[PDB]
Amino acid sequence: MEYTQLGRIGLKVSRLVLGTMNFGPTTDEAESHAIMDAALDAGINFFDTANVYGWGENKGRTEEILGSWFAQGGDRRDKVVLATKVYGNMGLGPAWPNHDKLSALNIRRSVDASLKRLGTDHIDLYQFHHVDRDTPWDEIWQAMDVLVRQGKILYVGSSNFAGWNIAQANETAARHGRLGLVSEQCLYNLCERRAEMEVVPAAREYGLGVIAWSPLHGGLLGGAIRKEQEGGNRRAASGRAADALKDPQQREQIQRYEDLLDKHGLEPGEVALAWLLTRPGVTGPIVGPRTADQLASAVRAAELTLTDEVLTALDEIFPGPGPSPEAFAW
Amino acid sequence: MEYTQLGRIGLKVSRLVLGTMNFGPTTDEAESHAIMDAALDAGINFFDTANVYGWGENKGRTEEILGSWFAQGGDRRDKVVLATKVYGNMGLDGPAWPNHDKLSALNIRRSVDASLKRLGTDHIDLYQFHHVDRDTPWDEIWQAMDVLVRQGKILYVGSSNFAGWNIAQANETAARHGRLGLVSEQCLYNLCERRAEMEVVPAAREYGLGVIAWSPLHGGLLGGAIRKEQEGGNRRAASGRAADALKDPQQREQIQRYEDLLDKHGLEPGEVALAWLLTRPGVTGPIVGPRTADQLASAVRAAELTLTDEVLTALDEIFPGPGPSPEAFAW
Amino acid sequence: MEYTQLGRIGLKVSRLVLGTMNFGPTTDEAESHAIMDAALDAGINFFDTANVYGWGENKGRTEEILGSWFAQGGDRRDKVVLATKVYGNMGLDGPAWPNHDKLSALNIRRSVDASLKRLGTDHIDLYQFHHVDRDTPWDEIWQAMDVLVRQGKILYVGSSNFAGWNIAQANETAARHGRLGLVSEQCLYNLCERRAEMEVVPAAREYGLGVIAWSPLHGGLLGGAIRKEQEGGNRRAASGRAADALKDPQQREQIQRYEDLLDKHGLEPGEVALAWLLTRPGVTGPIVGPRTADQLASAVRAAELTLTDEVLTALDEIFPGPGPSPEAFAW
Amino acid sequence: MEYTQLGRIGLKVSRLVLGTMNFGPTTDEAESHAIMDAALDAGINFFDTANVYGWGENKGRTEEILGSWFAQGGDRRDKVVLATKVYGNMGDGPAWPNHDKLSALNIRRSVDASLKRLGTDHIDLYQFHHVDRDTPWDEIWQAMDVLVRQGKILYVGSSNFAGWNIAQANETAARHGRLGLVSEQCLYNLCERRAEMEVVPAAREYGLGVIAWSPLHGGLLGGAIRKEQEGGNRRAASGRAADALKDPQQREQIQRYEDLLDKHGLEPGEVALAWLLTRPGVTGPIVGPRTADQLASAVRAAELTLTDEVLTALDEIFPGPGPSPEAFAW
Ligand SMILES: NC(=O)C1=CN([C@@H]2O[C@H](COP(=O)(O)OP(=O)(O)OC[C@H]3O[C@@H](n4cnc5c(N)ncnc54)[C@H](OP(=O)(O)O)[C@@H]3O)[C@@H](O)[C@H]2O)C=CC1
Ligand SMILES: NC(=O)C1=CN([C@@H]2O[C@H](COP(=O)(O)OP(=O)(O)OC[C@H]3O[C@@H](n4cnc5c(N)ncnc54)[C@H](OP(=O)(O)O)[C@@H]3O)[C@@H](O)[C@H]2O)C=CC1
Ligand SMILES: NC(=O)C1=CN([C@@H]2O[C@H](COP(=O)(O)OP(=O)(O)OC[C@H]3O[C@@H](n4cnc5c(N)ncnc54)[C@H](OP(=O)(O)O)[C@@H]3O)[C@@H](O)[C@H]2O)C=CC1
Ligand SMILES: NC(=O)C1=CN([C@@H]2O[C@H](COP(=O)(O)OP(=O)(O)OC[C@H]3O[C@@H](n4cnc5c(N)ncnc54)[C@H](OP(=O)(O)O)[C@@H]3O)[C@@H](O)[C@H]2O)C=CC1
Ligand SMILES: NC(=O)C1=CN([C@@H]2O[C@H](COP(=O)(O)OP(=O)(O)OC[C@H]3O[C@@H](n4cnc5c(N)ncnc54)[C@H](OP(=O)(O)O)[C@@H]3O)[C@@H](O)[C@H]2O)C=CC1
Ligand SMILES: NC(=O)C1=CN([C@@H]2O[C@H](COP(=O)(O)OP(=O)(O)OC[C@H]3O[C@@H](n4cnc5c(N)ncnc54)[C@H](OP(=O)(O)O)[C@@H]3O)[C@@H](O)[C@H]2O)C=CC1
Ligand SMILES: NC(=O)C1=CN([C@@H]2O[C@H](COP(=O)(O)OP(=O)(O)OC[C@H]3O[C@@H](n4cnc5c(N)ncnc54)[C@H](OP(=O)(O)O)[C@@H]3O)[C@@H](O)[C@H]2O)C=CC1
Ligand SMILES: NC(=O)C1=CN([C@@H]2O[C@H](COP(=O)(O)OP(=O)(O)OC[C@H]3O[C@@H](n4cnc5c(N)ncnc54)[C@H](OP(=O)(O)O)[C@@H]3O)[C@@H](O)[C@H]2O)C=CC1
Repeated sequence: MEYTQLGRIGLKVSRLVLGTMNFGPTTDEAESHAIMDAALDAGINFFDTANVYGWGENKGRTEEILGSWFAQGGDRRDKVVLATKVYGNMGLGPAWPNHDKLSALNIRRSVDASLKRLGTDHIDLYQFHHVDRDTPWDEIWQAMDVLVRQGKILYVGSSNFAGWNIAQANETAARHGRLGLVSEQCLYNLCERRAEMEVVPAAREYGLGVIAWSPLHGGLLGGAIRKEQEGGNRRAASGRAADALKDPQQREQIQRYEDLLDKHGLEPGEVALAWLLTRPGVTGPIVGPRTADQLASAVRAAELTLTDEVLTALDEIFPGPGPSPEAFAW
Repeated sequence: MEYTQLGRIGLKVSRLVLGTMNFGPTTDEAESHAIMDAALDAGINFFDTANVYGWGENKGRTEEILGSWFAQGGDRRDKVVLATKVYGNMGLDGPAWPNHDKLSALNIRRSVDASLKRLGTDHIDLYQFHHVDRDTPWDEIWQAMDVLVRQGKILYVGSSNFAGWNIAQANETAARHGRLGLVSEQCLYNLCERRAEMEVVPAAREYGLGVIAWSPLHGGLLGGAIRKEQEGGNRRAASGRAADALKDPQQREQIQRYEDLLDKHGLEPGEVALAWLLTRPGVTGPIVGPRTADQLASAVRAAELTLTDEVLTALDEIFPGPGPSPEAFAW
Repeated sequence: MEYTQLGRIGLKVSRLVLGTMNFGPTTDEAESHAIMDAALDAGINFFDTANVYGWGENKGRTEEILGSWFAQGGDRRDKVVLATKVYGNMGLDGPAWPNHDKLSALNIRRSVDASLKRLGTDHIDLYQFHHVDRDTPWDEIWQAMDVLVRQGKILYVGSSNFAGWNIAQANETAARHGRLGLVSEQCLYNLCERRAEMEVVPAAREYGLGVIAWSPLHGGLLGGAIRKEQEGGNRRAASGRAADALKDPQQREQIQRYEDLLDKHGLEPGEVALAWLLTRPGVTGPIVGPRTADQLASAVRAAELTLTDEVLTALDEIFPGPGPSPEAFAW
Repeated sequence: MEYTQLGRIGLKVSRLVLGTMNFGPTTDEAESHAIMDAALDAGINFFDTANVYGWGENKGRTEEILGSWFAQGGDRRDKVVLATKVYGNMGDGPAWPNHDKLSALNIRRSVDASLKRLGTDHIDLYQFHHVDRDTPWDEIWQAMDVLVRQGKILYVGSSNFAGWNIAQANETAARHGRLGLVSEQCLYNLCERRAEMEVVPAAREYGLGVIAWSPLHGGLLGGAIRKEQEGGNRRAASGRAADALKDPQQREQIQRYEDLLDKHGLEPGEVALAWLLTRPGVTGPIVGPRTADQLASAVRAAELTLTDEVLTALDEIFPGPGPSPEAFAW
């Protein structure tokens, strides 16, 4: 397993991050535990979760499933960089005021609930699930600093920010000696490359890690066409993946992709993961296995070496915009 | 004429900015001078130029045309908010001698002196970075700009062709030491190119910069370029961005739908494109690029136009925009 | 016993610092406790340890031995300035699990709780970075240290095996936000190894840090290791730094001339090495490394020694220093 | 000609810096002018001089030689990044108090005398010739900021600093908005590598350029043994080169070096220049041609590509210490 610094900070992380969103809705508790043990054995030390994971009436069950994995002992908590999230609504449409978003009030109650469900006295990387345009950064950093100085959190990260939100957050932190965002968790894969325009350039300038969520675009990139005939699609049958397959242009993009990999004898989920590991500034993908065999597939992807010929072919099927301002001006 | 504050600062500007890029290579000195006179009489107090305008062997020619305009007296200099730019290469077109382009303190020093001499004035009101320079750090840039501010050679600093995050970083760096940051960003924004909506304009609004849109007609493409296609002359639409766009069928189809839609409503295409930008949140105004006195008078009419809800939603249907990031590509 | 301030801060320490690295692997618990009783009896109030001391499968034993010493009551904890360290890997062999070594806020959090538990105390007086960690930035480091300061778990932060510029960067970073910076640097400094004079000690003096010299006998090399090679008696001087040095003919001759020189002046070689450090400008004191009670008594006599200008000049001839940079390699 | 950024700042410089110390005492004015013409023709845009160059009674002659070179028009001043120094006594022996070192008083008088000899209104890179332990950085930066605001200088650089002087200087400048040191000029070559302990690592941390002076160790690395018997006005017959040849251990090193290059068919002056160009953090060497052909030789050196065998062999003869604390502790 390959390791790297999370951006500028002293934390060392595997280049595969174990995403846990499937643990609960799609993967049951015992198989989730087995995937986590296997991730440790493979050397993955960085787990991503969220308070909202679990779905519906079971929002929080993913954190509880990690809670019960830690509670088995065997140094599991001490070996894992534990990341979770605040912002989302923990109830079932419109949230009660200040029971979502990034007000200091919601941060206080959400961290306590997450810490209770995880059965740990601290979160290593506490992440904003989304930018909240209504909460100023001096409020946010007050809230996080209270938790840092109490020992309840160590690091702060962002998710689904714009590039200028990262700049504003970390400049505001720096004014008063505070450690800023250490990482941005953004959507980035072969199908969706617009994080290249500003999010990733800004993350690189401010020395944040970049960890890519839905690195297979919700399963689209892991052989979802091939699997339509055999009914192997689960997550790839809803959400981003199903919407993309319904669109003729996007579907044919995936078709050329699966065909090209057939010619080269490569697995499509592994190529997509390995492709992110080549992108400048990307710490690594947050893999989303539903089975232990999908985790092992991800582990093999971390060792894949893509040829320049495949890389340029993938670029031709899935072009990116590159950085702003050049992406749309000159 | 409608006026507004330039973002957060005390400067008041007309919602039309006179672009001068045509003055020299496309419009001769005499028509250039009459456009500016008509612009002043219309109430336009905000002029944008650059050291490189004039093109080719005549880079600098535009600044000189503005200089001989000012030298006529008549309160012209005192009345005009004068903006020029630094970054471009001023030598032989081709690879620049090191530090004769970009935003080193060295090039800023030599460029502003040469602009002042050609403009024949002792100060520039709005000195703009023509493009982001990823290799010059902001404490170097702001040192160079502040030297000029304290000498009285410039008043305000602005940006052009920045990423939203460059705006944040520039103004956070300026604010740490009590300097006035960027006051405006000059970005490509029109009906055909809306991606400044993702992060440039949101960042500019958060930091209280003016937003002034260059090539607001996409270089002539939205000026009735199809209807006038087989016409001739020195039309800006007959080459560059507008021509290349008309040879792509998808882009060409958009313009066709647009000109047809405006026939149905009795509206001029050039005028609608300007009026449409004036409705966009955070936009100070377009930088209009008249070739002729009559195109300027037409720009002035566009600032009095009131587009209906019906035309706006139809314009959206032809030219959809992405919205802000991250919602534009994530959720 | 002579006392001095630790660099610029209000803390007063004896100029002999008790090192404990031998306590466990080389000196058993009973003799380690006797050595500590006798150090307190001689007025030594400043003890240096580390989480890794104990070796191999017994990393942590040295801290546990101090813990059981403090547990014997008698004002011991209250009387001693207790220093320990974080950075080292606590596991047996091979590369550490990620973030179970080095200076991330994550390892700092877990290392100080394990140290506090082994030491059986609610605070460490001087919490030291065992080594520079080039991968952790200072705003992360000072965040984790400031958490412990405000909780009352540490009082003071120090460095060890830093470069001079790390010292400067650390304390400049702390001072920008009203944090007390590093209060001391623990660096290798003795007759045999003098290159800390190039830049580490100068930076430490500029920033007002104490300087406490580890392996002040160069791992026993300077305590009569050649004589004891035939009489028997080398333990620590049989391995590591000292064994390597004697494997080199030029370094072995330095030691020979050293022991010859002191035979003639009637002086003990370990005592001269300690006393020489006490003369070096900026040096708070040596961290003595006694293996036995009698080696501690020897160290205490060395703190009363006075080395003549003749001896000092002879030692400088045998063991030349580089002096400060840039003069050491340039002019 | 290869160009690079001078450390972190926006200034672009040729990786060969033209040193001028020979111009006056060693190379006459006509050939000095000729060397400068050749340097500019080869694309070198970065010249180093000092107020004291000229030596003895003729301190200032080098700046005067550059002054008359600029006066021959040709876009010369506009094209050259012009660098000189302050610290040295301009009156030889014990200096009148405040007529050497870095007091605000000596800085004021030295820069005016330098600007007059150079016949220019501004110095692009004004460098401290040496650390001055008796002047504090708030006084130095006050003096330099007066010059920046009057437009008499653009950039400040250091020379013969310790690494910790660099950190203290730039931390002090950054505290109050000032651009700190942009470059450090240090003794660094195959024979003298102790800048690797702390000077160069500190420069790299603070984003300083690194330009090495006497990159052939005063001619010692330019073929000095092959040429030891020949007469003439050779730098290698005097100064530090001659002292090293009288030490047996340093002569043997040069012998092995010259012999090694005989077998590979390489020129010793060019190899040493090319070697510095491989060192991480190093902007470039400050070449010290005595003749126009020695300049052409330096230009070829910047195009040489040393092989790993040669690099390993050079490391065997000329071992470096590496960074502190590892170089002496662990
Ligand atoms: N910050 C945010 O806003 C978001 C965060 N995340 C985080 O990132 C993690 C990954 O997100 P996710 O969408 O699940 O990731 P993916 O894009 O990789 O989709 C996961 C699905 O892809 C399929 N798949 C997984 N691994 C492989 C493999 N080797 N080979 C082939 N197919 C494979 C499975 O599909 P199938 O079920 O059909 O078998 C899996 O359920 C999440 O667990 C979460 O922690 C994700 C969403 C939003
Ligand atoms: N209230 C909640 O907690 C959640 C609500 N949803 C709903 O699902 C819809 C789209 O997601 P889905 O169809 O299930 O699968 P998708 O393939 O479209 O999206 C996959 C992941 O993207 C993230 N996401 C996408 N859209 C939203 C949104 N409005 N709000 C919050 N997170 C979003 C979620 O991950 P992530 O949880 O990391 O944000 C989701 O698991 C949304 O309209 C949303 O209302 C989806 C997930 C959580
Ligand atoms: N910061 C930067 O990088 C850039 C800055 N700019 C600045 O922005 C200014 C505008 O740029 P430019 O490309 O010229 O802007 P436009 O795209 O609006 O104008 C180009 C052409 O549009 C047509 N036109 C202009 N006004 C009208 C009008 N009322 N009605 C109908 N057609 C009209 C003319 O085309 P035709 O000749 O075919 O009739 C004109 O020559 C420039 O002068 C410059 O100051 C411009 C480019 C880059
Ligand atoms: N053969 C030619 O190209 C000739 C051009 N001109 C004048 O040049 C202008 C049109 O420029 P053109 O490039 O031909 O067509 P484009 O439509 O491609 O360029 C429009 C403007 O965008 C900006 N720009 C676009 N690309 C670049 C780039 N690599 N680098 C720097 N700036 C860029 C320039 O404005 P900005 O300078 O503000 O950056 C340019 O004037 C017109 O004003 C025309 O009068 C005159 C005679 C001949
Ligand atoms: N920060 C860091 O990296 C380091 C920290 N340290 C700290 O510094 C302390 C000293 O280190 P250490 O290497 O032990 O110091 P020394 O250089 O003094 O070596 C100790 C050995 O020297 C001999 N000796 C000790 N005292 C005398 C004396 N009066 N007279 C004659 N010989 C004597 C004994 O040798 P013998 O066994 O042969 O009898 C002893 O085991 C350590 O305990 C530790 O606290 C030390 C190493 C690294
Ligand atoms: N702590 C150790 O002794 C470790 C040693 N090693 C390996 O053993 C060699 C030195 O062992 P030893 O004979 O005891 O050293 P020496 O006898 O030569 O030096 C004595 C002390 O120096 C310190 N030290 C020296 N090298 C290292 C190193 N890589 N890492 C951490 N501390 C070091 C240790 O003190 P202190 O613990 O205070 O730093 C050691 O007690 C090294 O080459 C290394 O490869 C590897 C990891 C840890
Ligand atoms: N900041 C400081 O303290 C210092 C600054 N400097 C600056 O650095 C510059 C270089 O210093 P300097 O000592 O002259 O550098 P060198 O050590 O490279 O040059 C001295 C001699 O090297 C020989 N030589 C030069 N070029 C070549 C070449 N291609 N091929 C073979 N031999 C060659 C010549 O020796 P020979 O005559 O025998 O043929 C030359 O006179 C100086 O001009 C000055 O700008 C220099 C010293 C101190
Ligand atoms: N002493 C002599 O016999 C004569 C010397 N010269 C010139 O002086 C240079 C010969 O070097 P030399 O000084 O004799 O001995 P070195 O060769 O050891 O010195 C070479 C350079 O290092 C720098 N330097 C070295 N030591 C000192 C020091 N105490 N103080 C200040 N700077 C120092 C000087 O450059 P920097 O000034 O940049 O610091 C010097 O030019 C040549 O450039 C020569 O042209 C000319 C006529 C007679």
